[PDB]
Amino acid sequence: VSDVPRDLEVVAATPTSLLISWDAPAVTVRYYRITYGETGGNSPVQEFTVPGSKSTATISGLKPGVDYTITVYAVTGRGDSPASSKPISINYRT
Repeated sequence: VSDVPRDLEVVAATPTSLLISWDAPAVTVRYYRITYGETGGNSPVQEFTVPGSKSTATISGLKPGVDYTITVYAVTGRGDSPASSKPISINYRT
């Protein structure tokens, strides 16, 4: 049943750049929404949607040596029904 959020890990980092990768089942997923922000509360960093076509992603513009909270909102649907998914979030030091 539940199996949209999984395999979320970091492959490596680079000068002002990080590479995160998760999963994408075969169910025609409507779209994905990746949002991230450095712990602070001064202002959210950024977010971006994708047709679930990209299984990986390259994010940059962050600050090395700091806590970072990530949240992936996976929305699926068969046509237009209230098909609500199960979003998830986790904190990690990057």
